[PDB]
Amino acid sequence: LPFSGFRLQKVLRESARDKIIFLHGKVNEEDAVVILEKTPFQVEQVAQLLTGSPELQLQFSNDIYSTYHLFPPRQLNDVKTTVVYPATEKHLQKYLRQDLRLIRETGDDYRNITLPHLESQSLSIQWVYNILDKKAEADRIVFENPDPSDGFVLIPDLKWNQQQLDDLYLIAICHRRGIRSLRDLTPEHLPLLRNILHQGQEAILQRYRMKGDHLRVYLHYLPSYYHLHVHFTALGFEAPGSGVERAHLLAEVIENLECDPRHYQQRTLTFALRADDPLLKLLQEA
Amino acid sequence: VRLPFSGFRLQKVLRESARDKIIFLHGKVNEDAVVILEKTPFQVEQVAQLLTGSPELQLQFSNDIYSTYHLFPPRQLNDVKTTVVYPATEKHLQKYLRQDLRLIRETGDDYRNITLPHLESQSLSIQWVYNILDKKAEADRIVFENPDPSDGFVLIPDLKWNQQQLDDLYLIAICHRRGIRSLRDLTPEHLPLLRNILHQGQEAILQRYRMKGDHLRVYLHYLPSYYHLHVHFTALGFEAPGSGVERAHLLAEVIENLECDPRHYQQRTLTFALRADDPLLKLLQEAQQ
Ligand SMILES: Nc1nc(N)c2c(OCC3CCN(Cc4ccccc4F)CC3)cccc2n1
Repeated sequence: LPFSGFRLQKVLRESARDKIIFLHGKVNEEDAVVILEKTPFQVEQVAQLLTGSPELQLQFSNDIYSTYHLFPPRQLNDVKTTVVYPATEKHLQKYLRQDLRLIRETGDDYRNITLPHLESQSLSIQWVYNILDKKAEADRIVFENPDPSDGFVLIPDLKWNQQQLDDLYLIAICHRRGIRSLRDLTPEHLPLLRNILHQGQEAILQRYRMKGDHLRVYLHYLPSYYHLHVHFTALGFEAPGSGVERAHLLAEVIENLECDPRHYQQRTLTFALRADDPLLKLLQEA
Repeated sequence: VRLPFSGFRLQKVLRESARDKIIFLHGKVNEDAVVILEKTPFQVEQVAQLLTGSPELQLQFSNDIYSTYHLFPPRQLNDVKTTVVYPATEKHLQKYLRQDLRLIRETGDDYRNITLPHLESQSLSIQWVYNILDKKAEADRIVFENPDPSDGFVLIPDLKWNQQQLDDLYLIAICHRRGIRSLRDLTPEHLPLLRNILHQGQEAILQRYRMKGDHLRVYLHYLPSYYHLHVHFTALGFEAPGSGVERAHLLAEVIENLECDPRHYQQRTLTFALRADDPLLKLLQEAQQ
């Protein structure tokens, strides 16, 4: 660990459905957030285990049904662990359990209300520029188009432990700066968006043997961070923000802009916002 | 100590969720066993004390203030809930099976040339829908009705929603008008029907279950499970199957699509997933190569 002596302060969030926990702890006594998530199963190793001597412990039995506790060997026990240190107050609110509300943001709303709210915020995306500038994660890059205007870096997302294809998850981060979200897209960006889609899919084919009809390829709105990026996920993975209230398919985004240059300037977008988000109030009053 | 069979040989992964950390395995033994494995929730006290005391971490990568690891915790954190069905009837295998899907981008032309003729090659009875609409069956289940034959609908709960909690709220709106198979048939003629579903459907859920519209995901499926126009009202906190961008279409945006673009659902390419063994997939692929 990059610190010593974690002291619990608050379980920020806890999900039995996702088997994931978000903890705020004090260290070096400085705030840190530790995220722990049980990992996906490896089917061949589990099968191999079931045909041997697995450590089982019968909970109950009812004729054809029986429920056990299983304690696999060390290799099958991997827990996905993410540390954010030093953590800011942003991070402590961000990962907290809150209730979401749906909101329909018109094209006027965006430029008059949402954009000025975003522009009033001082956001950190140094991790994004570290990837682009080859300061971090240089040799994790699966593909890069180095053109400053229409180029991008395709790289595994932090969520993905990379140990199985079932939850395959890569992000494409564009080299061009100042494109914050889906709202900023015009026909100017068609060649970049097309590069991401078609070059992103070929790289994933060549690297992972995953065909394009196996990929759900989308952007988030609202995004979690404001530097345009596209998510490449296995269709069988119920991936983060893949619901219709957040995910916008790249193929569709390209075609929307081809039919109507002002699409993402003019059209109402629908998305979820946290109850304690000041943006939610500002949109509700306008 | 031991399982009730020998030689567990994997036949098929019936189901897997990477998000839920669950796998349903079909194995031959010795003769059909289903082993269902689910990783368990975290116990906070065990994590908290592990993290103060000599944890076995291994770095995946770091960047700035972020770092990810592989943690191999001690025994108490490693419990995997393991359910065995043995023997497994075909009914078991079929209820745990979801075939893997493939994406297809159907053009307006593909729908006319390929998908619609395939649909008309099949006979699928929707009589159960008409029996609800005509009040011969499930009249006691209807929560709201606009009885108008052109612009009206029926609001009925999902059959898996017991109405014991608002968390998994799920109702369905079925229109009185017949002949609207799917999204592909929608025109500005149906806008009064569609605004009634959205606005009256939301108002009736507010009044009955005390849930506001900004708590509701209101959407159509394409492809639909049955070809008589219907809409899903779910709680936002309920990420129910079918609400993925690749199947779901928000009713609000469908209304507005047709408001500024009359022939959208006849002209535009729609994206959906088909089961790998679905003969409609084959046709569409062959017609696109
Ligand atoms: N390749 C790669 N990919 C990433 N996504 C990286 C990274 O991401 C930071 C976080 C920022 C927040 N989220 C999503 C999120 C999850 C829970 C709660 C709120 C959220 F916004 C996305 C991941 C941070 C640092 C390095 C990263 N490297």
